[PDB]
Amino acid sequence: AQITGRPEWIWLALGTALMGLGTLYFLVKGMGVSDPDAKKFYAITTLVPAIAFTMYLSMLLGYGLTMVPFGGEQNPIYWARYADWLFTTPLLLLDLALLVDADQGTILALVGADGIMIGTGLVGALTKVYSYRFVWWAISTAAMLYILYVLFFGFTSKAESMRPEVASTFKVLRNVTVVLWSAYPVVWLIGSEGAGIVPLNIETLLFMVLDVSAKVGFGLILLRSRAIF
Amino acid sequence: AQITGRPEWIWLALGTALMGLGTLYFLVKGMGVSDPDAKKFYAITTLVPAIAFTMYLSMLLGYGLTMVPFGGEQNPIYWARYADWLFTTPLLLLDLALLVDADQGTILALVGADGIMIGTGLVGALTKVYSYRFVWWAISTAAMLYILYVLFFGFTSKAESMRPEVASTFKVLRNVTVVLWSAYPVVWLIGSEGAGIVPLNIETLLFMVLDVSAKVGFGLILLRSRAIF
Amino acid sequence: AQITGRPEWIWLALGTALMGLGTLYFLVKGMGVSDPDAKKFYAITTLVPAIAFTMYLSMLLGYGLTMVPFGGEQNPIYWARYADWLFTTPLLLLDLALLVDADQGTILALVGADGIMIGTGLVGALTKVYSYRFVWWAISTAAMLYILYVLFFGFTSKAESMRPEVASTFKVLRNVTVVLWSAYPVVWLIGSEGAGIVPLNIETLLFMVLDVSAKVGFGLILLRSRAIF
Ligand SMILES: CC(C)CCC[C@@H](C)CCC[C@@H](C)CCC[C@@H](C)CCOC[C@@H](COP(=O)(O)O)OCC[C@H](C)CCC[C@H](C)CCC[C@H](C)CCCC(C)C
Ligand SMILES: CC(C)CCC[C@@H](C)CCC[C@@H](C)CCC[C@@H](C)CCOC[C@@H](COP(=O)(O)O)OCC[C@H](C)CCC[C@H](C)CCC[C@H](C)CCCC(C)C
Ligand SMILES: CC(C)CCC[C@@H](C)CCC[C@@H](C)CCC[C@@H](C)CCOC[C@@H](COP(=O)(O)O)OCC[C@H](C)CCC[C@H](C)CCC[C@H](C)CCCC(C)C
Ligand SMILES: *C/C=C(C)/C=C/C=C(C)/C=C/C1=C(C)CCCC1(C)C
Ligand SMILES: *C/C=C(C)/C=C/C=C(C)/C=C/C1=C(C)CCCC1(C)C
Ligand SMILES: *C/C=C(C)/C=C/C=C(C)/C=C/C1=C(C)CCCC1(C)C
Repeated sequence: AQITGRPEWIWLALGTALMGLGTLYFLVKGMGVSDPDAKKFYAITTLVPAIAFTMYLSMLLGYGLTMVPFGGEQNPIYWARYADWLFTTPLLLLDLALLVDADQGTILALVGADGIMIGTGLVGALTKVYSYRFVWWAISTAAMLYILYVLFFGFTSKAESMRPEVASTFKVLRNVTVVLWSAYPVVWLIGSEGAGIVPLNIETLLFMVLDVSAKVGFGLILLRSRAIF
Repeated sequence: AQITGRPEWIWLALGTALMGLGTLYFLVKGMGVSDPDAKKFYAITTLVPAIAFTMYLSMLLGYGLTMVPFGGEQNPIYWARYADWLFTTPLLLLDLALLVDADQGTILALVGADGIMIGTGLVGALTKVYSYRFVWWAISTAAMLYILYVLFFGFTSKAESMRPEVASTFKVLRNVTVVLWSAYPVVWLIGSEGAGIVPLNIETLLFMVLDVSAKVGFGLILLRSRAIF
Repeated sequence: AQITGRPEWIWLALGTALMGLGTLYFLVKGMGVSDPDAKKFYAITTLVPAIAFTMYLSMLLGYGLTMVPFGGEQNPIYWARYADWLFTTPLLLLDLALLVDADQGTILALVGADGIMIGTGLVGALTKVYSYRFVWWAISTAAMLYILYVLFFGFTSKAESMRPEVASTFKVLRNVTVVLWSAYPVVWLIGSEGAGIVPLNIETLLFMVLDVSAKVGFGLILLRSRAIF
């Protein structure tokens, strides 16, 4: 890995403030909302960064960090990420499903594929045998591919049969999640959890940009449109 | 903290019997119920103490206790509480939401705010740095405040547009949960998990009275009325 | 217990392939399905073995094994089972509930009774005091009995008021789960997690036959009928 339990601190601390202020913004905003549908969109979307803040704080305060022996060392693995992402990604996926109006069957498949992507990714992070950490990465990425597939050629189709304001916001969000989401298995692979090419200092800066984007950025695009009505 | 892994035993054992008999009572009672709505109320309400019993038993049998180093010692932290409360409090919140007929958006916000209250409280209990245990307590209590706010000025409003039998049972329950619930962060703060003013022996007696009340007491008020129909 | 962290490997590895190919089969099959109801059945049913594969792999790769001191030794406890079963059994129970069209109250009772059966079984597996491991087993089995009761004299009744194709597939599935499910507490009791009569080598072969049957076998009976429409 890339030994780091203090230099990344600034990024952990900044991600804490951003997620923290991101929650605050969505909070002091859905406040007016009377429409039960928009009400659901603000609920899901506000909860995403709210969970992100607590876990980002845990990593900053040191709780979210653990040490796992693999290779020929003891590696600094921030597990709070998996704790965050486990509820955050299925919540993000529900916004997309509600927006486009997906079947209860597909929403269950997606949440299921997602829980598996995060749990499997968690087992990979905590696995002591260097070689095996890549098997789980393979299985985790495979599930993401399954998820990004229906989001693309599946939700897109169900979108075009909705009001244009809705068809387009989804278009924008769809692109943002498919692009952002696929960066995690890459950062993970080259980062301190896989082939230690990139230092934890950097891995943490990357995850931060992606997180704030995948949640607050995403939330902004959504919450600031009439598609949620 | 307040070193204790045997004197509180009587309270752990009594809370076990009470939760145990509380489940039994609700069990041999919803037995007749044919109304699918009352059927849901008995389901949720019976599951609350049923979960409470197992966790109370774990603490009595010693499993639910762990030791966390903070201050200048090794402190006896009963973590089973957080394991219990994590499912129990959202279940309790669903009874109130069903009774008053809340929006899927607000129920999601509440369960979300609640999961955060318990998890955050759990991180606070397990945190080794004395100072930080209070940050999480602050964040956990803040979420409770958010929860007790909608239960009060939110559910109350939605209650008044229901049959009077319903409007009033909620009134009673609302008061019981807002009053009881806000005692936990106080007991926690002065107890062995925070400023060790109160001994674990006592902290455990308090949590017991509050638990049995917040669940069996609460359940009795609810299940023994026609509001569940 | 029955010391084993390598001879059972072949069964762990075989259960991995079977669950793996079982998922694959259901995958390249619900592919056509346009009916949102059948769509839900394929979702739930495919997710069951998909989760089973990951956990079976964890046990094979060594991650799902831990050592618990009880009796006068350090016993090899495969905890991944409880991780698997926690989502898998409630999912299996939802197929039965959807098929027969159960009330939201009873589905909640069942999932609740089930979470308790697995968690309680998990506490029993991890408990260091030999004597106590049987208390949890008693509580876990009691919950299973509650579950198998409604599946039998409860769902059966609700089945007979459905299309005959549906009434019968449920009949078959009902029998398969009640029979298979009740074998787990027996295997557990005589296996390495309880009265070490049976060696881990064998306990693992038994759990494997039961798992593949309870999921892939079950799934086949269901997915290969028109009852899911
Ligand atoms: C720093 C931060 C990160 C700390 C973390 C705390 C955090 C864990 C708790 C917050 C939980 C949130 C993440 C949960 C998501 C909340 C969103 C879903 C809210 C969306 O809106 C849902 C509605 C539900 O009511 P209706 O059915 O009537 O429409 O909120 C009802 C709207 C209400 C009626 C209007 C007022 C709402 C405000 C926000 C609540 C009042 C604030 C409380 C009194 C706490 C005050 C703070 C303390 C310190 C005094
Ligand atoms: C000591 C205790 C704490 C041990 C803990 C065990 C515990 C974990 C398991 C219990 C799980 C419960 C907490 C789950 C909540 C249960 C409540 C929701 C029940 C509410 O009612 C729901 C209905 C569902 O059926 P319908 O759709 O037809 O209406 O129950 C159907 C009603 C049925 C049809 C009538 C009979 C119901 C009884 C209660 C079930 C029979 C009991 C079993 C045969 C076990 C017997 C005991 C063994 C030792 C012989
Ligand atoms: C070896 C294995 C065990 C690795 C484990 C990975 C695993 C964790 C991920 C799989 C998750 C699954 C368990 C989740 C269950 C999936 C089932 C519910 C699918 C049932 O069907 C649901 C529909 C939803 O779309 P509609 O609403 O339009 O009907 O699937 C939509 C049908 C789509 C539109 C048709 C094509 C579906 C295929 C299966 C998806 C394409 C495959 C991806 C491109 C990944 C390709 C593999 C990589 C290596 C190239
Ligand atoms: C707010 C957080 C978001 C949107 C996070 C998304 C995270 C992922 C898509 C993670 C994917 C992973 C893999 C595909 C394999 C390796 C491990 C993970 C967990 C990093
Ligand atoms: C049956 C159990 C009930 C109703 C429990 C309710 C528990 C709480 C409201 C706990 C609140 C907490 C805080 C507000 C902060 C400190 C930590 C907790 C978890 C004790
Ligand atoms: C796919 C897996 C299935 C269908 C598993 C079912 C498992 C059980 C019914 C387990 C039951 C247990 C008890 C009744 C008590 C002892 C512990 C358990 C968890 C083995």
